[PDB]
Amino acid sequence: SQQQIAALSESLQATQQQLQALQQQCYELEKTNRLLVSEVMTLQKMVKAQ
Amino acid sequence: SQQQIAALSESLQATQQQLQALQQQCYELEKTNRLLVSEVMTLQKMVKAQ
Amino acid sequence: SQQQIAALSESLQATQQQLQALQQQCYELEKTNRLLVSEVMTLQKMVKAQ
Amino acid sequence: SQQQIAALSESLQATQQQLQALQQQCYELEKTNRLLVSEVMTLQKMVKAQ
Repeated sequence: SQQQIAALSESLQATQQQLQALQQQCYELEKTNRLLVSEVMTLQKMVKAQ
Repeated sequence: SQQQIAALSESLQATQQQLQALQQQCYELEKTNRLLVSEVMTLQKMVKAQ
Repeated sequence: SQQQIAALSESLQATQQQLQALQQQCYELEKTNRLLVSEVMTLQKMVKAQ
Repeated sequence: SQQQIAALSESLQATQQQLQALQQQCYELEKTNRLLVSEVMTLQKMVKAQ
């Protein structure tokens, strides 16, 4: 049983650690993208105002 | 069987690799969009001077 | 034990939920950025008319 | 053994199906983002040219 179930458990833990790093990276993308949207929409208002 | 457990563990390693590729995609998109924010800030400056 | 295997299976269900949340984040970002393309095309039209 | 190993296998298959849908969704984001970058950089050239 436990040879393979312990290595499988370890594999799942590693997968979960990778998932957390993916979550964190894509969160940074979302945060940057918010800024991009704001600055593009400001640029739109600026061009409209002239 | 132990063979079945081993197959599952190996399965999870490929999953980890695919998570890593997604993490790299979020990384690249974040850097691209952060640079684009800078371009848009330069665009705002250009428009204001005109 | 069977308990150990069950714990791993339940573990994978939470993983699926976290993958779904990432999928939703990519979905939202794609829609936002596709709309932003449209805004930028309108910006190009504004600038060309000026 | 196989009660729990079969449900764990099924759980992993479901997780993999979700991973594929995540990959596909984030690919669409990347494709849209390419267009956004191009159109912002065109807008930059247009503003520079006037």
